[PDB]
Amino acid sequence: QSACTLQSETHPPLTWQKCSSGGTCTQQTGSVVIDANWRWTHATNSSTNCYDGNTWSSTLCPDNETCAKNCCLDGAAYASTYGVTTSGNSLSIGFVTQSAQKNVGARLYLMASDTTYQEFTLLGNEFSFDVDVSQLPCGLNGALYFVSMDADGGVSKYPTNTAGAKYGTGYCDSQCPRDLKFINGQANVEGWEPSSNNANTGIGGHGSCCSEMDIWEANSISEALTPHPCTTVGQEICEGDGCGGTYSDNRYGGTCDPDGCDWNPYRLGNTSFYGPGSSFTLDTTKKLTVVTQFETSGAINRYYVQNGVTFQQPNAELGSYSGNELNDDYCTAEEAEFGGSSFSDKGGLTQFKKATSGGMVLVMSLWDDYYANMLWLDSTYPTNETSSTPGAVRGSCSTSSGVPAQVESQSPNAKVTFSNIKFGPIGSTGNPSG
Ligand SMILES: OC[C@H]1O[C@@H](O[C@H]2[C@H](O)[C@@H](O)[C@H](O)O[C@@H]2CO)[C@H](O)[C@@H](O)[C@@H]1O
Ligand SMILES: *[C@@H]1O[C@H](CO)[C@@H](O)[C@H](O)[C@H]1NC(C)=O
Ligand SMILES: *[C@@H]1O[C@H](CO)[C@@H](O)[C@H](O)[C@H]1NC(C)=O
Ligand SMILES: [Sm+3]
Ligand SMILES: [Sm+3]
Ligand SMILES: [Sm+3]
Ligand SMILES: [Sm+3]
Ligand SMILES: [Sm+3]
Repeated sequence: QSACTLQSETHPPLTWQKCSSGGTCTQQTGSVVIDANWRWTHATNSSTNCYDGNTWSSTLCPDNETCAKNCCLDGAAYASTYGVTTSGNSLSIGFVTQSAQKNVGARLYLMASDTTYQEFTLLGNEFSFDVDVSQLPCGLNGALYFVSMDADGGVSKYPTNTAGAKYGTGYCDSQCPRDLKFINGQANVEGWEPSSNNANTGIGGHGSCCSEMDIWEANSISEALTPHPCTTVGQEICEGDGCGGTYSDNRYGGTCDPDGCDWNPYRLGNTSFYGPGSSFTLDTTKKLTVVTQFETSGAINRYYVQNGVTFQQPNAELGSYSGNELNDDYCTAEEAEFGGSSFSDKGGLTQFKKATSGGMVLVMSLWDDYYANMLWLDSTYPTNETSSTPGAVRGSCSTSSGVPAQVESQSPNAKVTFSNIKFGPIGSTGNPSG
């Protein structure tokens, strides 16, 4: 696609900190951009939509190449249309925002400049942030994660995409998502089928795969930390049922691991660590700090801070594994106790190091789950298992929570607020800011 300026594109600002082993932290100026899919797509020369509800214009947009020549992405009104505001080092994202239409959720990327995403090399370093999940009920997911996207959004490889990172192009993740309207400089109309349960989406014939590190998927009830390796580390288009991922016949038939090796403390047996109120170690009615370290072995360490007290990730006994680090040993024990081989099939933590040792782009989003209602995160899943099944129970939510029309209409003011991002060498992010 190309870019149109009927609505100007101005990225909300957001400050973060770059920390140093020398004891100091230095303020960086970034901005956030919304993903291209949320944007208005219309004709280059006019105002006729190329896309509406969940179908494409037969006239403007009869194939993938032509439709890219005829269509463009416009600017976005972050606050009034998409419920996205920033203030200082803080970013809020609202759930349902009513304007001319009803917008649900947002996915945003941190930017280095007007035209380029900020690339973070995770391996050897740590990422810290603060989050308020108090306004996230059952069924929602305020996510902060990284993906192996190209810094320029695809522009230098696919010259039919002149819009680029400024308009949020280039997304990929380990689900090899096929709901994207534009992939690799072309549209995704060759093959489209509308969603039945969703007025606004559908599934195209192409998907966009890459490595994904889910630092934080959470609401007020449950949280999880999950790396997802792929056989090909960075962004890469896939075709149809062979994409794999959530909406293909065989979830496991693609290049990426859609399950991951997740660590959810409640799932592992600690039902009093994370939750609403002061009967939980971490009280999700209040702001908390989350620190994540990418050890050079490929292991991942986690600790939290709330109201000045530091808590390490809780210990887990899981098969033969005992500890509190997401390593090799834990991943292997998880497969053996909870089932699965997707994670080690696609290379395990070793293959995941190739992602973390190159650049990854920071993503922050809020979403609801048209496929499984977020039950995999905060409830019993699958829905007909009971706690005598290992790892079935992931949170205390009811088995009928999370249906998207339900929560869209009963908690439209849900919001997530992320703030105070700090990034630098291991052990540096507890340094004072400045
Ligand atoms: O694809 C939806 C969701 O699935 C998550 O993997 C689940 C998986 O759905 C289920 O088969 C298994 O029993 O539990 C895992 C781990 O929670 C995946 O982790 C999510 O990222 C994905 O969004
Ligand atoms: C859960 O976590 C806390 C904090 O680590 C710990 O003191 C407590 O014993 C844990 N409970 C269980 C049942 O593992
Ligand atoms: C839940 O239903 C699934 C259906 O696939 C079945 O395999 C599983 O054994 C059931 N578990 C219980 C405890 O009924
Ligand atoms: Sm391919
Ligand atoms: Sm360690
Ligand atoms: Sm080992
Ligand atoms: Sm066992
Ligand atoms: Sm195997």
